[PDB]
Amino acid sequence: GIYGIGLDITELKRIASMAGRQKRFAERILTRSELDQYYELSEKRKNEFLAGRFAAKEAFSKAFGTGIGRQLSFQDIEIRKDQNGKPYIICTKLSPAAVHVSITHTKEYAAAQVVIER
Amino acid sequence: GIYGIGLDITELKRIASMAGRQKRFAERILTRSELDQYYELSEKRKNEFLAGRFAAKEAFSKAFGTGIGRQLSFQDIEIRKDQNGKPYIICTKLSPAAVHVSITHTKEYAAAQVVIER
Amino acid sequence: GIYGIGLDITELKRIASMAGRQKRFAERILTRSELDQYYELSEKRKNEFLAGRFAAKEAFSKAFGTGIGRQLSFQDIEIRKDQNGKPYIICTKLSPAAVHVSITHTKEYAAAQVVIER
Ligand SMILES: CC(C)(COP(=O)(O)OP(=O)(O)OC[C@H]1O[C@@H](n2cnc3c(N)ncnc32)[C@H](O)[C@@H]1OP(=O)(O)O)[C@@H](O)C(=O)NCCC(=O)NCCS
Ligand SMILES: CC(C)(COP(=O)(O)OP(=O)(O)OC[C@H]1O[C@@H](n2cnc3c(N)ncnc32)[C@H](O)[C@@H]1OP(=O)(O)O)[C@@H](O)C(=O)NCCC(=O)NCCS
Ligand SMILES: CC(C)(COP(=O)(O)OP(=O)(O)OC[C@H]1O[C@@H](n2cnc3c(N)ncnc32)[C@H](O)[C@@H]1OP(=O)(O)O)[C@@H](O)C(=O)NCCC(=O)NCCS
Ligand SMILES: [Ca+2]
Ligand SMILES: [Ca+2]
Ligand SMILES: [Ca+2]
Ligand SMILES: [Ca+2]
Ligand SMILES: [Cl-]
Ligand SMILES: [Cl-]
Ligand SMILES: [Cl-]
Repeated sequence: GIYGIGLDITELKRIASMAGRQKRFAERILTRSELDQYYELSEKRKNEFLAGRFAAKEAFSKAFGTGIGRQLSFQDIEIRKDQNGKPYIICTKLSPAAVHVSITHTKEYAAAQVVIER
Repeated sequence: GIYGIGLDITELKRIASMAGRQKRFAERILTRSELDQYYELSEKRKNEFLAGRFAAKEAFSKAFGTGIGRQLSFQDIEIRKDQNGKPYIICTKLSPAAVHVSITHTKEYAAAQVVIER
Repeated sequence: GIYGIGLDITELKRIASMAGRQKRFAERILTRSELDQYYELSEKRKNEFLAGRFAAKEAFSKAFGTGIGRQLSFQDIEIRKDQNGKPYIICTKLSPAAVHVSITHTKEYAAAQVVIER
């Protein structure tokens, strides 16, 4: 069955502001594997990539049932992708299984949803 | 398996307008348990809370397969939350089981999604 | 279980622009059955209908795992609806089973989500 679901719509301007005020904001949100992908992008694409991963992790934290905080850090969640470019999540604290995720972008937002199966 | 899924993105300004034109709009959308939580909020938070519950119930009505109308009222759906703050839905007309739901907020919208299992 | 999930938020203005620049844009995105429904709408409703179907098909392509391209065309996906107005998807290339979908509209967007079961 389904353990939990999560949805999030993140504001591009907020992510850009936090990145502009905190020199290491991206390192706070992304894992090393995620950063390897992030570092190759333009200033604009970096913001969209980061906002989408931020939305995916907040959505995951809702499906997990705790939100981001004492029980779950942004660093405990990793978005990976298969050979076709389809994203999926790995949260070792949960299990080794792939968790369902989908991301979408607009002019002002980066949105994502997650479904964790039993 | 999955009985149905539902998604909704509600406009904060529309909800605020309806609440401003109808003195009992919140009572139309929310159950007594939901209102107990609503009454404790500021004018601004009330609007966001109400818009999110409205989105969650419209999303539920889509997963249910009928929409809001003759077969389903906003009063037949209740959003509850566990000790961690995770929301879930109860629709007695359907079954006593918890229905999956997730909510997210932006500057102009309150959005939600629902998944009803078999 | 779940084979895949997909989410998409499409910009109404972009869809209107493509339809204004390409005389056969609707025919590119919609199947014959979908067009039969589209042709009956006003200019404004046509745009909203088309944007919602576009979002639903992009969401489906993400759940399918390939995106829209060489392995999947907009024409391979069809949104149908039951007697209550609830939409569902049929992708013959996948299987004859109904695929879960939900659509929602705002002032500037048409959004959709999809869940494909095993
Ligand atoms: C849940 C979380 C991930 C997102 O909260 P947010 O950004 O404030 O708000 P969102 O609008 O995206 O989500 C709001 C909703 O989460 C849902 N929620 C709250 N706790 C939850 C939990 N434990 N499980 C699932 N959903 C939960 C609620 O329904 C709530 O909306 P509501 O108050 O109208 O019912 C929160 O734990 C959080 O922000 N974590 C801290 C991270 C942080 O401070 N980051 C700074 C940048 S590095
Ligand atoms: C489905 C419902 C919940 C939401 O409709 P809405 O606000 O007009 O529109 P939304 O943009 O959020 O959703 C539109 C979509 O619902 C989906 N829909 C319609 N009937 C449906 C049903 N029975 N089951 C599942 N989905 C359905 C459709 O795909 C439709 O978009 P489309 O016409 O492009 O295919 C509708 O039944 C409703 O508005 N109920 C009446 C409530 C009301 O009048 N409230 C006033 C405030 S108190
Ligand atoms: C995936 C697709 C459907 C949508 O992509 P898009 O419009 O460019 O962008 P969206 O913002 O909606 O989706 C972006 C996300 O798709 C997800 N994605 C990419 N490939 C994917 C795949 N194979 N399976 C599932 N998800 C995938 C990604 O996470 C990506 O965001 P990210 O780069 O931050 O990780 C793409 O295949 C596409 O646009 N198809 C071509 C259709 C076209 O050119 N149409 C013109 C109009 S007729
Ligand atoms: Ca958020
Ligand atoms: Ca709605
Ligand atoms: Ca906007
Ligand atoms: Ca898209
Ligand atoms: Cl945000
Ligand atoms: Cl609305
Ligand atoms: Cl778009």
